[PDB]
Amino acid sequence: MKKILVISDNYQLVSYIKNLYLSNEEWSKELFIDYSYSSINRNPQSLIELGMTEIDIKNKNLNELNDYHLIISAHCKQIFPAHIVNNKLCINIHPGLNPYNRGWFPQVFSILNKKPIGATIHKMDSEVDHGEIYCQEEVSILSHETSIDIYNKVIELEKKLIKNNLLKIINNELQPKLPSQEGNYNSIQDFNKLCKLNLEDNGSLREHIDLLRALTHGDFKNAYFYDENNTKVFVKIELSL
Amino acid sequence: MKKILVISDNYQLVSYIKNLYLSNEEWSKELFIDYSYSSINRNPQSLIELGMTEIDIKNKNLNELNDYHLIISAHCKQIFPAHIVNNKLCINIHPGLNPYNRGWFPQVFSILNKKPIGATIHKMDSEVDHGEIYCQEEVSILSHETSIDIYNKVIELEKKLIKNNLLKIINNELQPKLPSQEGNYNSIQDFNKLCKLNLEDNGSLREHIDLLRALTHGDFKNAYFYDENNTKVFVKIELSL
Ligand SMILES: Cc1cn([C@H]2C[C@H](O)[C@@H](COP(=O)(O)OP(=O)(O)O[C@H]3O[C@H](C)[C@@H](N)[C@H](O)[C@H]3O)O2)c(=O)[nH]c1=O
Ligand SMILES: Cc1cn([C@H]2C[C@H](O)[C@@H](COP(=O)(O)OP(=O)(O)O[C@H]3O[C@H](C)[C@@H](N)[C@H](O)[C@H]3O)O2)c(=O)[nH]c1=O
Ligand SMILES: Nc1nc2c(c(=O)[nH]1)N[C@H](CNc1ccc(C(=O)N[C@@H](CCC(=O)O)C(=O)O)cc1)CN2
Ligand SMILES: Nc1nc2c(c(=O)[nH]1)N[C@H](CNc1ccc(C(=O)N[C@@H](CCC(=O)O)C(=O)O)cc1)CN2
Ligand SMILES: [Cl-]
Repeated sequence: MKKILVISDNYQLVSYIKNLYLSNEEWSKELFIDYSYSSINRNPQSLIELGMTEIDIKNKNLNELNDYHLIISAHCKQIFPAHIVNNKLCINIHPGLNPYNRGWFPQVFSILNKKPIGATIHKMDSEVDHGEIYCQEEVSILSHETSIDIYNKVIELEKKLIKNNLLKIINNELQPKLPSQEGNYNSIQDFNKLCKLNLEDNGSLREHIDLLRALTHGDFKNAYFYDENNTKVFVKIELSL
Repeated sequence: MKKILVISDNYQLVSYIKNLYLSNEEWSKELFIDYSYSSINRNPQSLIELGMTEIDIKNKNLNELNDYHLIISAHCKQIFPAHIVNNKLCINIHPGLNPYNRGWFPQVFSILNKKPIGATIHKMDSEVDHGEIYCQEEVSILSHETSIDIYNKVIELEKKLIKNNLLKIINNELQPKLPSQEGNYNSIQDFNKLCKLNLEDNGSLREHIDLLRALTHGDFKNAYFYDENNTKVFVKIELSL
């Protein structure tokens, strides 16, 4: 048997992994799996409801990780320090098509800059969303779709990748390969610049609809303007066939 | 006593007028009120439920209307023929500030063109939304508001104008005044042109957000574009404090 550590702050992916273990005898006869959410998760209830434990991977002593054959990050909210990724096999499930729009909310950037979007399972190195790729697949962006629409496709794709590839990766059956290039990276500040709308901006209606749809994601409060009295107004769009 | 005919295709206004009658001794003691919806109303069920009768005022024979002291239009879907307005006292309750943005959906156009918006009770002549004005009041348009937001304010003000003035008009206690200018009439085709978005249109973000809020009104399917594959996509905006 092997011990496996999954660090996730996404209910859907951890639930999915849990369900694969309970329904697949190869998993349950071979693997022990601990699951933890990150200490910086501000709302972890739904994860605590599944019996997960908190972990702070930035302060976790290397020593306490010796048993683990490997570590999986499924939408972990923390950057793994260099010392962790360089001394333990760490594998990340990322909601973007590396190396395009690495970093924050890839589908928001892809709606705007037209680079590929998708899902990627990859080895972690000390950089973000950077290490060698085990599998990935693209998804499309249609004219009517917002962030949340594409994000939902990506999650479904991540589930597919996990189902078809995760056990092979754990069993050293799958061999990864360098990304074709360095790619591009988008930060939280970049997302924040986009959210601060400029009512004076000159552009096509197309460009403005695309900005609003990239920034439309459920109840998240993203895009805003200030009006002539300095009242803050958030803005989202709805597109329907 | 006086016989009054009310032609309305608007559940709220007709219901309000019926409520004032039921609640105000000055009304029940002085008035008999007949109520009809237009023969062209495609979904009159809610009005039929009030026991209202169908009328086609474009075909109605004038001799059949002799008993009426006056006729009130309250969001009537038909243009009254010259013969009717020139031989019966006809009064319209209009959800715009005449003479600005007369005709269709005044508040849509005011969001776009910044002309005043409001409600008006006026005498009907053979032109639309054009006769002498008994009373009217402006409402304002706030940065976060859509068509439906402003429309709701108009309807409320329509109630206040009725409550305060409609009996005075009926009893010849309030004399109307010419509109300040000829003004501008928007047609249905004008509305439909605005709905056909041009994705290549160049404008400020302001401009584009204003066009989309002018066209956002609950579940009506108004603004659309065609994508690359000629799929029709409807667009609404949400603005929120
Ligand atoms: C927080 C936030 C999120 N979103 C949208 C865009 C995101 O793609 C989507 C999901 O975000 P989420 O953070 O709630 O859920 P996850 O996609 O599970 O994100 C998690 O793993 C990611 C790979 C890390 N970068 C995140 O920090 C971490 O929270 O929601 C917004 O549109 N605005 C926001 O403020
Ligand atoms: C039909 C339609 C309406 N709307 C919005 C804008 C309108 O101000 C609002 C309500 O219009 P309505 O037709 O449902 O309801 P009312 O405001 O009662 O309008 C009625 O009296 C008016 C004086 C006439 N011009 C209309 O034909 C007649 O239906 O809803 C749209 O945004 N799109 C639409 O296609
Ligand atoms: N090692 C390493 N750690 C990783 C990944 C990796 O492939 N390599 N992949 C996943 C990436 N998830 C993220 C990426 C960035 C942040 C993040 O929170 N960035 C902060 C600050 C971090 C910093 O720069 O120090 C910011 O943008 O301000 C959080 C989770 C999880 N951790
Ligand atoms: N007499 C006359 N009739 C009226 C009003 C008026 O103050 N004067 N006031 C109300 C106006 N209601 C309308 C206005 C326009 C239409 C309409 O159907 N317009 C068409 C036709 C336009 C036209 O022929 O002028 C269009 O936009 O293309 C229907 C109900 C009720 N009827
Ligand atoms: Cl004039």
